[PDB]
Amino acid sequence: GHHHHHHGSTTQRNAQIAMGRKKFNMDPKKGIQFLIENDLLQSSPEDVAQFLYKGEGLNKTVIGDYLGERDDFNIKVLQAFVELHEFADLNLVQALRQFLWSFRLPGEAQKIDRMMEAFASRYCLCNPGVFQSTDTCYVLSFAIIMLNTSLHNHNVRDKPTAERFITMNRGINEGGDLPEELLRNLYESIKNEPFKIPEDDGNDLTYTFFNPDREGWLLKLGGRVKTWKRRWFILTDNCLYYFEYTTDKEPRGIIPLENLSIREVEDPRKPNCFELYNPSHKGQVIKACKTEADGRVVEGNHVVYRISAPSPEEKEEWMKSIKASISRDPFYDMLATRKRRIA
Ligand SMILES: O=P(O)(O)O[C@H]1[C@H](O)[C@@H](OP(=O)(O)O)[C@H](OP(=O)(O)O)[C@@H](OP(=O)(O)O)[C@H]1O
Repeated sequence: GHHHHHHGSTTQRNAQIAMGRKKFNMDPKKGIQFLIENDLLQSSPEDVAQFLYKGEGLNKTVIGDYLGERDDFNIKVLQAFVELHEFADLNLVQALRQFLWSFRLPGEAQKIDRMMEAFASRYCLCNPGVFQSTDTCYVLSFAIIMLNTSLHNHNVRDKPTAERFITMNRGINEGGDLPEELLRNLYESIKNEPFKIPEDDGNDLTYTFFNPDREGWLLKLGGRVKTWKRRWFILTDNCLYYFEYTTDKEPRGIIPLENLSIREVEDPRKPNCFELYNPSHKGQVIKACKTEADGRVVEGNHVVYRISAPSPEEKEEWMKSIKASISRDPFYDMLATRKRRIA
């Protein structure tokens, strides 16, 4: 007696949906074009952003690849993508948890930078007055990511305390300090729960963001006067600093590593030696500054800096660290630059 509906066949539409997804996961530009041509997606940056944000059956690494691109359209998609995230009334860790669920960070430094700039800008708009600049937010985001790696990756031996995390971030708020309890809250959140990463392979940027800076006591040979001195070395931002005491703010000397190279060397008396030298200008004095006993700062007089380590293992470690510093890392450098514009 009762009438019944006419139900339409859904075979072809579901097939197109599935086809579009399959295509996207192999090539995001081509999948998006297929869906648009098949009237399953609208062509605006906002519409593409909603599609990626929902991400139904979409590979999150592929989403990140597409959003990071320099194309005018992709830049617009990215901004609309970040706008679909609500960061209001969330702290920076909580906002990062949310954002990092939606895609997987690409490998290329310029792509990461575009995405994290877009995130930081959005966070600051959602939470005005928390950070004095977008730069502050961006840098702290990477401090949080590095903390996640330090705490949760077993390859990092020395786990930072809350107090280390707080002091590491001194000056980040455009020259001033962020609230102690805010930094503590961020630290505690990460300590309690690592970033949960979708489709995690165990090699995500958030788990492998290591700190390459180093410190330690070594014995160094003098310039004009050939005496060996025990000095506290710090390697950071492609420069080798050395100090009389670990507690000094004023270094005994500063050796920019730009244009230098390092080689293992035999010494008649000291074991485990290496040398900094300028490979392009043989015999040339290395640009450096140091302090004299009278308190003057003067140019260094070294053609080479010969340095003795207490073990072959430590020599190897320092050489590796110094070589890595010289070859540089584009993203480390980009962070360095933002930190300089903060200060
Ligand atoms: O301490 P004495 O025996 O007087 O000898 C000093 C030290 O070796 C200095 O090392 P440090 O600065 O670590 O104390 C060195 O400066 P460098 O740091 O430039 O190697 C001086 O080189 P010259 O200034 O080039 O002579 C050298 O005269």
